[PDB]
Amino acid sequence: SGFRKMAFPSGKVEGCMVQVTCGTTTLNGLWLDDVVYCPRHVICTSEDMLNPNYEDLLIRKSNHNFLVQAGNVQLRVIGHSMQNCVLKLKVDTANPKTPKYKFVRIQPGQTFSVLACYNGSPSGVYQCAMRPNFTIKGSFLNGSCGSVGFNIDYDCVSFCYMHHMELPTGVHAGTDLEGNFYGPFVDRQTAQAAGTDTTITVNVLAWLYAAVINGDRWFLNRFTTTLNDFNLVAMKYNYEPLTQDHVDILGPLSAQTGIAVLDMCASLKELLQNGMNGRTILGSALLEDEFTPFDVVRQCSGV
Amino acid sequence: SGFRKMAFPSGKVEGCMVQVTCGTTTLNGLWLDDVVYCPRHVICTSEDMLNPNYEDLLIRKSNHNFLVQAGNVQLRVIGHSMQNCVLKLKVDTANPKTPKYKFVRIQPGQTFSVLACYNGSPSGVYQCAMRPNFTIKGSGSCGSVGFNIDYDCVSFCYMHHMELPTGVHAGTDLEGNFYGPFVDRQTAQAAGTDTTITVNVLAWLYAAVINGDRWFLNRFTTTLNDFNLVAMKYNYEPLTQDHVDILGPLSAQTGIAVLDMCASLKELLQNGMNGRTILGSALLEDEFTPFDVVRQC
Ligand SMILES: O=c1c(O)c(-c2cc(O)c(O)c(O)c2)oc2cc(O)ccc12
Ligand SMILES: O=c1c(O)c(-c2cc(O)c(O)c(O)c2)oc2cc(O)ccc12
Repeated sequence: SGFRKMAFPSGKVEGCMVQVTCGTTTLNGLWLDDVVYCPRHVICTSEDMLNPNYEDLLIRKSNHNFLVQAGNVQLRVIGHSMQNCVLKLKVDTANPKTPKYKFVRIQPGQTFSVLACYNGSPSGVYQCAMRPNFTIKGSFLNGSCGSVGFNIDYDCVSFCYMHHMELPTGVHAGTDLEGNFYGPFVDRQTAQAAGTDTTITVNVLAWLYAAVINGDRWFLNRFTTTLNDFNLVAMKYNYEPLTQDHVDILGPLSAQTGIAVLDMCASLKELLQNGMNGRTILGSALLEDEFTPFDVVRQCSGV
Repeated sequence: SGFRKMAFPSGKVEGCMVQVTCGTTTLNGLWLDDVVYCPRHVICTSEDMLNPNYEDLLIRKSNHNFLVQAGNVQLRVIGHSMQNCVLKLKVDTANPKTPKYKFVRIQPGQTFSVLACYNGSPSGVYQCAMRPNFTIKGSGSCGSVGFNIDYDCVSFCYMHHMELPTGVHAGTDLEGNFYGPFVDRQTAQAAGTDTTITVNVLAWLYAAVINGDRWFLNRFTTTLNDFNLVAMKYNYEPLTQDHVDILGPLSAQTGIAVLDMCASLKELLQNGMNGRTILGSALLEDEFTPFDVVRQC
């Protein structure tokens, strides 16, 4: 009963967080097996930030120029390598707390948990979505770079996000764990445009299904709609187009509530065109798009 | 920057969660030192739920009637005791993962993180407030615990026992005392009229200012009493001087008098937000304490 925006249990990731210092810059790194991963801008000074040449900057660094601390333990750096926008520090000790893990790149609209850390130490954990424009609206103070986002299958941690920077708009941008940025962003201190953001339609629909599961049925109409009529409305209201793939993954929720996806779309259409008139759904006067269909099913019997 | 409803890192609590089975009822337990804590209704059968006599029910149980499994291993129960509404199952093995910990009873309006578990295993973690009526709007789960973390010490403040017929959740501290007027019986039970946690809304408005959302601010002022008259009308907790005092550090960092923020909240209550949002929400948010805002900002 009830419905919460829940994050993954963070213990498997807490045991991987280390502190990485180079020059005067300190940030968070991810220690898995015998490799520590961190944003490459750890090698930049305040005078490099405008247009750094990372290859030239890295060439002036040696293994002993990187201090990696795991709790009260210094790790010995026995090698360094740059892969896209992340730095990989080879250390002489494998992490005894290495969970089973994968590196994954996620699609826009997918969700993950973020373990916000500061100089190697966890501060908190929260659940968020990769925006359609490849940014995230997180909580990252100065010193948070290197904090990672993740999902957990059962005992396996799929790392999907590493935080690099806050854009001038206040939203956050980062890479997968191979150093490839989500979206058009580069790790330089220049103004950079994020694309026009949209609402994740399939997530709103999943969350309306969650509302029905919890008794909030007031928004349900028996009006119906075609997929393409709905998408015309979605475009007007800056919602992501709804595809058959989205309809397919909403299947299990359609079955449980006995509500055809297109009937739920017609009810969402009414919400988009008429508003909520001061009523709420699952305690919100706004339409929530940070629950995937999987998240909703998962909360209804998880672990 | 940015502002999220963040939960505490849950690792120190994950290592304390075990599975407790008695009869045919299985639920979550908390394993600290050589004691496993769990709701006492684990000893009830489906025929006892309506009006159990827990002393009589426990008297018919022995140590071998409690199955405590920590991951892949059974723990040996070498004694049992009932303290108010929780069982303490003495075991022959101290939890090697016991964090530094305290048991704390919290006040209404204070916040904590919940590690929602099912039959001993974590499902997720979320941040919530103890409602003024002592219920919790949260999400096999009985025995999951709520907690705060100071630095390396876990203050356990909550254990989940039951869902009320309204769907809200109720539970105890770790000495087994219920928050609120509730009893661990399967009967209809009223929770009091809930109110909004005023001092938390004010803290969150400070967080909004810190993150750039200043649009609700005015130089219109108010007394503590003029404000509280408004607060009562909109089902808001009355604002005390203690509340004004703990909002001090936020007032000092932002340059906004507490009463100025109160007057700004007064206008929000009387006029609504008129379709505008604060920190991405169209409703006034009351699950951040002044401390929560300060530690996150
Ligand atoms: O937004 C940025 C940022 O937060 C940091 C950062 C993060 C940390 O955690 C640190 O410790 C630190 O020194 C710097 O570096 C950047 C470098 C760029 O080239 C562009 C943008 C950023
Ligand atoms: O709401 C209640 C509830 O959820 C459970 C419960 C929880 C679990 O996690 C279990 O595994 C389990 O068997 C039972 O027991 C109750 C017992 C009462 O006397 C009154 C209310 C509840």
